[PDB]
Amino acid sequence: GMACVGRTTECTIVPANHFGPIPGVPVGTMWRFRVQVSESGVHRPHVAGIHGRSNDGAYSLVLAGGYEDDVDNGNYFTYTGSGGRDLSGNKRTAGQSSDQKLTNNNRALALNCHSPINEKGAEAEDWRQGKPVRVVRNMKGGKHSKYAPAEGNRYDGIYKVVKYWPERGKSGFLVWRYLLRRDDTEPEPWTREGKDRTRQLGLTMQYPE
DNA sequence: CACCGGATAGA
DNA sequence: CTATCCGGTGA
Repeated sequence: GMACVGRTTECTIVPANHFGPIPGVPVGTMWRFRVQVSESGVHRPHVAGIHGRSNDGAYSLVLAGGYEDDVDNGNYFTYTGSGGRDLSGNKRTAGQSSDQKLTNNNRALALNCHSPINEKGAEAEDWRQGKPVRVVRNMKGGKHSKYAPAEGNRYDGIYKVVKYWPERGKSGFLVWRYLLRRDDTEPEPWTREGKDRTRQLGLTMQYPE
């Protein structure tokens, strides 16, 4: 029975709208379930792929399979916006049935790219100067990405939005697409250096209390 | 494999 | 107060 559980605690360490790493939660951290990832402060939303405010930016996101148009390339990846979906019947997921829009989190994520928001898409010159995004990789990502962890969720660090643009997805409907490049001072956790570090810090899968 | 709570933002 | 939702089940 994790399908309906809520949080026990919460991150206060830093606020809901903190951009960047949660201090002393290092790259390689593991959580069995999404609720634990919320409690860490690394990705507050329970279910949603993106955490963001549409007038400020996106703080984090999760690569979980979920969306056929995501492409995961490790040190970079193309992420899909949310929405364009009929969730009637109190559903949480479905295949695309309408065009996505530059609103809400899709818009939030756009704001992270170092370039004025633009309805047709934009790219950053100094991408590194755009706002940071904490990236979490989940195991359901592994049907198609070889970077996804075997089990649960993993903090892989800060990436940044190099570019964003709209185009039709596999479904035929418009999707918002986001190129993210890693900008983190610490090794990727699927790397030997990262695996040593994970071990060297005693990181282990965090299961529910 | 139909559909539940809960966490958040935005109105 | 209401809409959204890359989860996670019991079966």
